[PDB]
Amino acid sequence: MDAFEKVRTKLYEIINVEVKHGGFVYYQEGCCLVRSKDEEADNDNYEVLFNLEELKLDQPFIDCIRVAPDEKYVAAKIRTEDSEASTCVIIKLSDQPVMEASFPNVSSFEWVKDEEDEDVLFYTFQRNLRCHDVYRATFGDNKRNERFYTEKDPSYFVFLYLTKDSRFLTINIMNKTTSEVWLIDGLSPWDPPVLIQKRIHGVLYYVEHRDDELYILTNVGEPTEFKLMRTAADTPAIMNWDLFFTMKRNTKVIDLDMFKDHCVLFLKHSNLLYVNVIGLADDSVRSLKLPPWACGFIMDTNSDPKNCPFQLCSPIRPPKYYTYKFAEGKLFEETGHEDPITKTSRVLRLEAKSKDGKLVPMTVFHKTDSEDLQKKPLLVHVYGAYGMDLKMNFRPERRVLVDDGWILAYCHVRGGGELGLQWHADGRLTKKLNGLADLEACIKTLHGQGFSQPSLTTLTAFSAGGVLAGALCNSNPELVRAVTLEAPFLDVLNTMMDTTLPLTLEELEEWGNPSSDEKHKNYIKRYCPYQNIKPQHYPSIHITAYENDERVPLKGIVSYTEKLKEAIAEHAKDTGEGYQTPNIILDIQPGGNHVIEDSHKKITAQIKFLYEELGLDSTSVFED
Repeated sequence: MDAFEKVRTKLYEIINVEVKHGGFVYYQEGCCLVRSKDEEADNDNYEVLFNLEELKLDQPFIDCIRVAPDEKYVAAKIRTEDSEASTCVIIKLSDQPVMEASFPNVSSFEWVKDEEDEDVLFYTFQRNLRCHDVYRATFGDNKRNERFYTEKDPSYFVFLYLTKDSRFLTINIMNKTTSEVWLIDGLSPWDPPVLIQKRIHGVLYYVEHRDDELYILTNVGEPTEFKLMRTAADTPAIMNWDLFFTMKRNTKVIDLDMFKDHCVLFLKHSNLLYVNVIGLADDSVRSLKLPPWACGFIMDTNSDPKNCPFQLCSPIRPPKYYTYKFAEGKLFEETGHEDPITKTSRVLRLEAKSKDGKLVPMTVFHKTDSEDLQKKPLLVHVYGAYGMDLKMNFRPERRVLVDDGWILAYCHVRGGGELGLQWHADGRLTKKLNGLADLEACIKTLHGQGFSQPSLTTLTAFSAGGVLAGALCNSNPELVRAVTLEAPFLDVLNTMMDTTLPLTLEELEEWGNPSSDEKHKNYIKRYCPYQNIKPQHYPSIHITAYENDERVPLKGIVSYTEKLKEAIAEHAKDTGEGYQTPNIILDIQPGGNHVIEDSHKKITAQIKFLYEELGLDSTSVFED
């Protein structure tokens, strides 16, 4: 399971942390862990549990909260900004909440309802970035900790997960391609763990339990195909797994909600998304009727044993709440609370014809009442690397564009994982030219199909997406008028061969090692924007660069801006007489973005830059 909801959550702007357990809602209200009633009376009525200063950290916030079944203790992950370490703090919930422990560097942790009626904490951390340990901490008779597992492979992550029925605690040793799951008896955690199946290189599997039967999500036999399997808890060996549900090729399992008698499975195939309820005992398999305007889920990894809440969203419509009303027959729209985004939107799944003849899916969607004769500005998105899908979350800075007539395009080029591993195998450093072979063809297919013209075509990118952005500026700059870049990545070769002190763990497997390979010099020099900067006419650029960033060198892009200005000046000096030099802006912003306001006002700086290079008046009336 590649981008699974439990995997990606343990794999821009801050997110809230709000765990509801036992009639109380745990969160921080001013760097101070509190607990309020199930439905808050006032925004000020809450019980103070732990103040975050008592750790002497800089800008600490809650990462996740896990509550003991007895509620006698609460574990919280304290993680700060502009740092790398964290701390899992444990507070005793008595008539005077006090801290009794604080373990650092803890990745994941879960509580275990113990047969001896004692809250048992399981947690995991790395010893000198070398390998993971799993301990057991109790706080009643002060049994201290107990290492009972030690994964010895540094290349393997280790995360804990509790089955919804709390029957088993899964110790999940994981790799990008290989996994291995152990089981802790939820009815006696002190028993040694049980290995389900020794890892098999290439075989991923994730284990959920229901009623004495282990339901196992795996791609055994074929990595491109995922599938659900069952086995008895007494016989969990791989030779005892029977197929139970078959998924299409290259589907993306993005969540699995196990229930007392069925199993809900949230999937994504191509750009289409599906959810279907699978009967455990019976053969019930019904695929729910999804609305066409939806382009992505918003999952909440907390659910009751008889209802399946989920949430649909697109880059234009705010998230809409849903639930498989289990005992009934699935409700949807909460009350009548709905936005008329659908009244005029045009969510269109389209395909592009790349130069090497492969269908490239791209999602375009705009107002339908917009008269057809005129053409409105087009803003396309791209990433096409790391196997990541292009994010379809709701962005308020995009609704205001479509409301003003804009045309939005989401180009899911190769390098991403929309069409599976096959899509990600292509568009990597050895074949990144395919990423351009799709991004260029996507824009051309839009123009050929009469959507917008290069005078009104723009694009935005982000970090790794800036590679295909700057390359297109040196490949075919006649297709774009303006470009906005957010912490972009331009001189890939002058960052990698210049191996002063870059960690570069996964970047080698994505962008090949150029400092010790000839083939990893020729091909990377073909598309690296810094190496194909030729003095020509360019689109306008607005870079909202962050000074404090380790994935993006400030030198690597500040040097790109000046070299870009020297290149256009040489092209200017050649034909400097009405050439109209493009405006190139670099808005250096210090530190990671602290509040929602600064990022949402750099939004305004990006939108105003686009409306300047096109001159489309100004419609910036909106909330935040």
